[PDB]
Amino acid sequence: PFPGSVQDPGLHVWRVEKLKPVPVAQENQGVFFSGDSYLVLHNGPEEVSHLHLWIGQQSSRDEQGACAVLAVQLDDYLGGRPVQHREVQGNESDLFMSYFPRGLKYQEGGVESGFKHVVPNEVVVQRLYQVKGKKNIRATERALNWDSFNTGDCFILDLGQNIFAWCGGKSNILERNKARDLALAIRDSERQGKAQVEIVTDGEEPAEMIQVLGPKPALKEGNPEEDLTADKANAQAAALYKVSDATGQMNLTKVADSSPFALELLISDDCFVLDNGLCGKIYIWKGRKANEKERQAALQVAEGFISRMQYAPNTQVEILPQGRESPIFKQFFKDWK
Repeated sequence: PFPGSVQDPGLHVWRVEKLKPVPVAQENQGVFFSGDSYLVLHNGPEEVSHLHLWIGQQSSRDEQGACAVLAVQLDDYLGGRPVQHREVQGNESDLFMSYFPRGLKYQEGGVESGFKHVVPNEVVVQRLYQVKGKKNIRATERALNWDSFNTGDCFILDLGQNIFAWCGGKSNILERNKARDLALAIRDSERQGKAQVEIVTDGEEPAEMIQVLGPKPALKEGNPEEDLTADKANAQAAALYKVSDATGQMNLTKVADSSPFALELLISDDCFVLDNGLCGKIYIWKGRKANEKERQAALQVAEGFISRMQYAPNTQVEILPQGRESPIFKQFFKDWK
């Protein structure tokens, strides 16, 4: 029941937690929480071994009992060779004391070391929806990428505090209004507080709309290919997301949901999460000039993906720094490699 490598040379320290002897962090040794009891084992191998039972002053009697029991669990695993001593807090032994040069530090109450103030920072999810339905209206989430837009329809860009009803040139005044409504829906209905809605016309996009999508290209006419709303897309089901706090916020944006991804999507100042969780892996690409929070966050959304979509909880989350990308990972247009 012990970390096992106890025969190894030197001094070993463990804080009896519940009934489990936890190895005391090598740095932290010499500081004893008085509410607990400890097992400190000093053996100079080609010398004698000494198992010392340190008793916290604030340690309950029987919480000491358990430690005593752990002592023998140990002494036994070492064939009785060890010499055992019951060191009380504050009245230790010259030999025990000799284990700690610097000296001894006793703590009371307080929180375990490393205790942290855990704050759930908001993450703004930028979404793009494609409005459809002459009669009854229904908007479908699309990836925030110009490949998603066409001139015949209206789209809703929910970019956090700013929401846009972008309307293609060849779209109706009607679709424009449904779009306007759905957008108002979000702002208002969907948790009111502070969000400004703006109707945008094909060609006159605002600065934000470009900071997100990038310089506008030429867009696709109306409805091409011969399938219906039957298939998700055409081929597979892998999606690419971007994680960046560049705005002082932390935003997650689906930047692609197509088959061959464009390498241009991978920006060096961010982290991305290429979700292939459906058939196996969920990669995380760490761009050279990205920060820790972005890295830490990308991990968290890869987990949020496994939950949300119900992937085998034992799906592999592979991190890949930039340049050091795995060959499989290169699920991008050609030239990736």
